[PDB]
Amino acid sequence: STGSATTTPIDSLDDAYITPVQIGTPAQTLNLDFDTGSSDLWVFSSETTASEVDGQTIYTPSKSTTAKLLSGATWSISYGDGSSSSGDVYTDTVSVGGLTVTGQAVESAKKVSSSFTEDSTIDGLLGLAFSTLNTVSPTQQKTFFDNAKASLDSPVFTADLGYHAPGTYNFGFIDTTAYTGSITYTAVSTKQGFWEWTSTGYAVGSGTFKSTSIDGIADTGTTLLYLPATVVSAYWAQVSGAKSSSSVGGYVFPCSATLPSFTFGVGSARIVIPGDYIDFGPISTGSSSCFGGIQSSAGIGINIFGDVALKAAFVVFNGATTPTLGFASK
Repeated sequence: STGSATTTPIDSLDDAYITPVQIGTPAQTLNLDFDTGSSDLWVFSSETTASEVDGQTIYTPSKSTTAKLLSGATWSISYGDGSSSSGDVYTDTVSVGGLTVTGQAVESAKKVSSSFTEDSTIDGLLGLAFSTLNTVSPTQQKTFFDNAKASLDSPVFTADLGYHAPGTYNFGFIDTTAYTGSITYTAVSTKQGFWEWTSTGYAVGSGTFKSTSIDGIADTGTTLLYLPATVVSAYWAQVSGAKSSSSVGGYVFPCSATLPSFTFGVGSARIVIPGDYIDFGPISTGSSSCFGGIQSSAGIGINIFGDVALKAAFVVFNGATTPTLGFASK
């Protein structure tokens, strides 16, 4: 089997991407944030505290003939940005782009933090990291991908995120029309539960490539590119007037700037992030200070190849017995 679903930016900055997902019988379609940095599929629901719901579409398990309470199971998750959610668990039929999993754990939110409430466009998350990170207790649950894997034509999924445009998540096949040149594959460590890999270095604009190992995660659920302070300083030093602002929470730059590109290495291959991808616009409405899309990972504890980086590539998440990651230009 295979699946193919379009993923769409939630706003004009590509702050996140939403993908329609069918849950239950008859189908209830919710727009979920596919997150290769976490491993819980959770939804706004009929159980979510009413004051914490503001415009989201909810899953109502009582209206699904295939929903079953997973008795005694609870979940609770905290994300890198400080947001969180928690609740109880149902199993139900879940379909993505024509690919169906029966018995998928659907984690129903009883509580969500303010950032989730405030984002009316995101109805929940669909985790695509390794199932060892799943938070369901006392019986840990599998991700949608882990459940689907044995049925897939090939044990892979691909992320093809757009810059200010829709893109695609495919399950079970590699669309050879969706990228240019060849795919370069690189080793993955699953030790921390992430799609963790080592970039071979970077360049700023038309500058020389610096060969240096950068361990990080491929994370579709993180907006920006978070890299070591040395790398990030080298980048922003090439932008007149750019500075790190503790009051704003990272690097800002004059909105009048033309940003240089940023290149990262994948083995001997190179992925180029155009300068425009690194512009996250005014820090507040009408400001002439703009927020940068490359930020320091210092104090996160891990480097994160988030959407800024991934959307410059066609990315293969290879879930074979020895997992790997592939990157191609597009």
